[PDB]
Amino acid sequence: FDYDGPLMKTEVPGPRSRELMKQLNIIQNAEAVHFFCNYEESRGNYLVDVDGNRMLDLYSQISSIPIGYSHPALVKLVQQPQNVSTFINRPALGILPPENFVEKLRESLLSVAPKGMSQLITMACGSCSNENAFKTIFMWYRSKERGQSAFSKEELETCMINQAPGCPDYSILSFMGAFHGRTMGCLATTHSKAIHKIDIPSFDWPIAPFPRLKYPLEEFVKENQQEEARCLEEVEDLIVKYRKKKKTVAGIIVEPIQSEGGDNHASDDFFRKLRDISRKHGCAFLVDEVQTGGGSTGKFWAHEHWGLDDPADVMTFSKKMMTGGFFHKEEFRPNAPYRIFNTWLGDPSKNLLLAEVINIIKREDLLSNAAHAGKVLLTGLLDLQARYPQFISRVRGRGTFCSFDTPDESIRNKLISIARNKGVMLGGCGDKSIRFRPTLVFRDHHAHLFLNIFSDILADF
Amino acid sequence: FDYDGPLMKTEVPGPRSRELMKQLNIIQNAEAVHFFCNYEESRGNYLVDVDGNRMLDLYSQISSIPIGYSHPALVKLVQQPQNVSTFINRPALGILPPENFVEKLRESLLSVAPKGMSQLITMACGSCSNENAFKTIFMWYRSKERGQSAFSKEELETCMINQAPGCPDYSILSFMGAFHGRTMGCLATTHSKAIHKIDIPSFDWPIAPFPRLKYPLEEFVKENQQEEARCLEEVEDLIVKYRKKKKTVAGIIVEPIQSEGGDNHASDDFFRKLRDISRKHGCAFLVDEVQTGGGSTGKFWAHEHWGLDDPADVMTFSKKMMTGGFFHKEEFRPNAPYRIFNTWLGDPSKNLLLAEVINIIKREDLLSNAAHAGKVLLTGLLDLQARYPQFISRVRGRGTFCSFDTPDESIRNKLISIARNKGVMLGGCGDKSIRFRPTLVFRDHHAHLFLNIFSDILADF
Ligand SMILES: *Cc1c(COP(=O)(O)O)cnc(C)c1O
Ligand SMILES: *Cc1c(COP(=O)(O)O)cnc(C)c1O
Ligand code: FES
Repeated sequence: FDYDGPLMKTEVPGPRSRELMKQLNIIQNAEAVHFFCNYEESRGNYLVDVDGNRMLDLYSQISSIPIGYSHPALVKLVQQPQNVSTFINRPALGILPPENFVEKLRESLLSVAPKGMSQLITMACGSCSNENAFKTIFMWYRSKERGQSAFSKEELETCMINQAPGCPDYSILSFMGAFHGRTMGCLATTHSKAIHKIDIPSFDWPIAPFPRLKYPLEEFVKENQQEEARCLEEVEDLIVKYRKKKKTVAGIIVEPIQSEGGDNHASDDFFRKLRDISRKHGCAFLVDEVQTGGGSTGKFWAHEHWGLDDPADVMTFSKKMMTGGFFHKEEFRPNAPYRIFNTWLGDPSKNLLLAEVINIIKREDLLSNAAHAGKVLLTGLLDLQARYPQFISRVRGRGTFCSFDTPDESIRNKLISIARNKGVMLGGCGDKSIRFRPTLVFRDHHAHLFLNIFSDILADF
Repeated sequence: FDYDGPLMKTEVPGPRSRELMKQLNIIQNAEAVHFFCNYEESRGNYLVDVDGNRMLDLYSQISSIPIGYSHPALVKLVQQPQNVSTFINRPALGILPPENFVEKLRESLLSVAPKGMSQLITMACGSCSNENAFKTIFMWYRSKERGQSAFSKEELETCMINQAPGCPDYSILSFMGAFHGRTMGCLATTHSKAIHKIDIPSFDWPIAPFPRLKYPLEEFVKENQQEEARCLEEVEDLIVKYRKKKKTVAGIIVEPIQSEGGDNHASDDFFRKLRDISRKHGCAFLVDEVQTGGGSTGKFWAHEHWGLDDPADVMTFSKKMMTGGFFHKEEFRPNAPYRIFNTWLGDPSKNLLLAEVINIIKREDLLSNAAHAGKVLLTGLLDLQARYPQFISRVRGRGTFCSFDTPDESIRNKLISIARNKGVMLGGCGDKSIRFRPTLVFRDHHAHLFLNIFSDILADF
């Protein structure tokens, strides 16, 4: 169930939004607010605001709405009397799971488990997923080092007062341009934008360059090969260097496509080799699919494109999946309870919704659709690039996970602002990139719709 | 709506629970699991398991269920067609809030705002509340230091690569026995149990002793006064010491009553003085009400017992509150957006539920009820202490937030295990304490119900 197209009544934000923004701004900093929404009237690919504006939404709540707004299948779930308890009786999942906990996982997350990962722990968001993935990894590394032995007396004592060896000085290696969340652990592995990091205490952990590809890809085969090789070499040197500082790299975290930092792509070959380096040095390979996961790249998990039997040790997710969590190998299973733990560890209401979302994704063939719609989108972007090289460059994407650069931040923001007033919600990333994160009910006719409007925008620009 | 009492059919965990536990254990470590539940049949103060056992629940999903299971007022919310969207259209609250966002906050969290705190930011759990409170504090502290000066070029550059001065070496002071969550930031301030901390990298941040009161309170007035003074002095010395190490204490975090670490209490005087020390040294005073908050101590926020006009700079909450977040003073307001941020920043569905929960707490006068029911509970515990000094000691509590010690861990676990098979869910904390976290619909007759059962348990133990 969708609308037929966008319909604008006012500039955005409109008067009602500006009123609500003023109210909210009393209680908190509200400068980030785009506008206030009428989710009750929003349907499919279209977001409706409080001023009656109806926009084609290619941002999708920062890539977190899987099958559009007010999806009728999800409506039905909420209407079912049997499901009331799930929404009002939130369990401490770690100790008192509901009867249907395992079965609902079987119909949801377990049905899309990545290769070689039999374990699953749930979490409420992307950040606690990565934080607990870090801890899982640190525990695995020490377990690997201590063998099947008991905790030492020294370790039990020192860990309580934040000291080695109880609290080891181990590191997680991350990449420039990365985004993994903003809690203090995640934040150390994030390198997206200075405003995200500044004034916050961090960790002295190794930071490697992520490949900056040159476009068009077919004119820079050798240059891109060399850029990737250079980055891989630098990763390995950092691992070695930090082993020597006694700040042993216990794991490596990477996005299959860097998002907040500017939609940075690398070849599948790059990731396969990175995974090999991880294994070579005994580093856990942690793949962050919080934003790439959920099918928009044309495969459920973006890392599937790599074609590996053993793609990773740990994989985190959230956003689109409604709930957070992480898959991992059996060998990363915590040895004892109450190490990886928190009150809620997700929410059964989200699992309830997710099971239906995955059913829709499968029955409506939405992975293939993302590849196709994404192809149409990318083709049109390439055509616009050819027509407006003064405004558009480095057009790139996989599935509907697409983007392009503009000449500077100011132009980027202006084009987003114009597009929004014209009926299209676009996202920005990095300093000067515009990104696309359509929901999985985005079809080729939506791509054409968008390409038409943006086409006129560029001619008028 | 409540049941008339507990009804046991089997040992707990029972056969169906053990079957489900086996299934879950394939996918994850499930040793923490107590049993699987039938929330659909759970009502009021009673938790029903999959084996048909119906227990008086004085643990309440680790103190997170505010007004009992399947509360009819909450049932009605879910049944309202107008509320469907709220459950299926989850917004990125930081950028695209729903029309009713401010109003729903006005009917919920803002109606219980602590004294002197006009600001509110929402979060999905206790851990991201404390993590983002830490960041809020670090941002505030550096803003004091730089004053009207802009971010330096050096700061902007170094913050991206995890280095000073961009990433300052500031600390948060915490207490032994504390529990503030398990993400890597929170974890550094947690000092609950070794198994929670071990193998995880930490921060070199100051750790002060939390007062250990001797019981009974009226026999140890001077001793307890001196213990508290000793602790306060040590806090101040740590603040001074960490200034000299250039690891400046930017804030202090404390629980009004330490929970996971062993239900440790301190006098209101102690907290007033601690707050004064915080102010004296320019440290933000961060009060963690994630577990104490929600009314069980007889006041909505436990810190209200201190009677201060200016009780804190920042106060975090979650669990009972359905959503997480933190109130704070206007002066702690972030200067720019995208510093305190994440995808979801809570969930409007939880705010919907919370507004009704708060309405119930008020109409049914549940704060006063907690004080009264808690008094009855404590009196009975004191009587059991008198009758069984060989098993019970240090009986203590505020409101229904009560506990007592047993001689050792083995006895503690055995008594909890017996109580459970007899129809009462109890919680443990620390090495050898049993704790009570009843929901807010726990009445004096539930306390008697528990007391009669536990009394029989002690009689033939
Ligand atoms: C958004 C994001 C996260 C964090 O998710 P939150 O729920 O906002 O904490 C982590 N990793 C990536 C790649 C993300 O895009
Ligand atoms: C439970 C708790 C937390 C953490 O809350 P989560 O929702 O488990 O992340 C933090 N502080 C205190 C005092 C708590 O009781
Ligand atoms: S850190 Fe994930 S819900 Fe709070």
